[PDB]
Amino acid sequence: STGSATTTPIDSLDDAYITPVQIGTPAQTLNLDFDTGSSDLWVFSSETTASEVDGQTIYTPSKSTTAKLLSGATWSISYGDGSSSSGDVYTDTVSVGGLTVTGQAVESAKKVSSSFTEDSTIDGLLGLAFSTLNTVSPTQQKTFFDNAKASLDSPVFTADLGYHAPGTYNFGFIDTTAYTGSITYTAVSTKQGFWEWTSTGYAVGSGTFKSTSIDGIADTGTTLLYLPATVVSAYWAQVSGAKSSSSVGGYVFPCSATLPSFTFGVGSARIVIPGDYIDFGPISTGSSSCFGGIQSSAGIGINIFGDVALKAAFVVFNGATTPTLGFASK
Repeated sequence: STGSATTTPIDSLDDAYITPVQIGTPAQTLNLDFDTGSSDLWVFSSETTASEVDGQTIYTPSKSTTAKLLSGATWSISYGDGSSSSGDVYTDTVSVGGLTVTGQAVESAKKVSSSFTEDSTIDGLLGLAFSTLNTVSPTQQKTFFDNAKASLDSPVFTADLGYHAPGTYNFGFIDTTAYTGSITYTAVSTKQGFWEWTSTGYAVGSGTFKSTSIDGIADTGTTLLYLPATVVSAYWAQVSGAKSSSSVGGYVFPCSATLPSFTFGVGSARIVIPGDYIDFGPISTGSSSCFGGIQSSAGIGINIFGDVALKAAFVVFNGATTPTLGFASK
């Protein structure tokens, strides 16, 4: 089997991407944030505290003939941005782009933090990291990809995120028309439950490439590119007037600037992030100070290849017995 679904930016900055997902019988379609940095599929629901729901589409398990309470199971998650959610669990039929999993754990939110309430466009998350990170207790549950894996033509999914445009998540096959050149594959460590890999270095603009190992995760659920402070400083030094602002919470730059590209290494191959991808616009409406798309990972504890990086590539998440990651230009 295979599946193929379009993923759409939630706003003009590509702050995140939503992908339609069918849950239950008859289908209830919710727009979920596919997140290769976590492993829970959770939704706004008929059980979510009413004051915490504001415009989202909810899953109502009582209206699904295939929904079954997973008795005794609860979940609770916190993300890197300080947001959180928790609730109980149903199993139900879940389909993405024509690919159907029966008995998928659908984690129903009873509580969500304000960040989620405030974002009307995201109805929940669909985790695509390794199932070892799944928070369901007392019986840990499998991700959608984990459940689908054995049935897939090939045990892979791909992320093809657009810049200010829709893109595609495919399951079970590699679309050879979707990228240029060849795909370069690189080793993955699953020891922390992430799609963790080592970049071979970087360049700033037309500068010379610096060979240096940068361990990080491929995370579709993080907006920006978070790299070591040395690397980030080297980038922003090439932008007149750019500075790290403690009050704003990162590097800002004059909105009148032209940003240089940023290149990262995948083995001997190179992925170029155009300068425009690194512009996240005025820090506040009408401001001439713009927020940067490359930020320091210091104090996160891990480097994160988020959407800024990933949308510059066609990315293969290879879930073979020994997982790997592939990157191609496009």
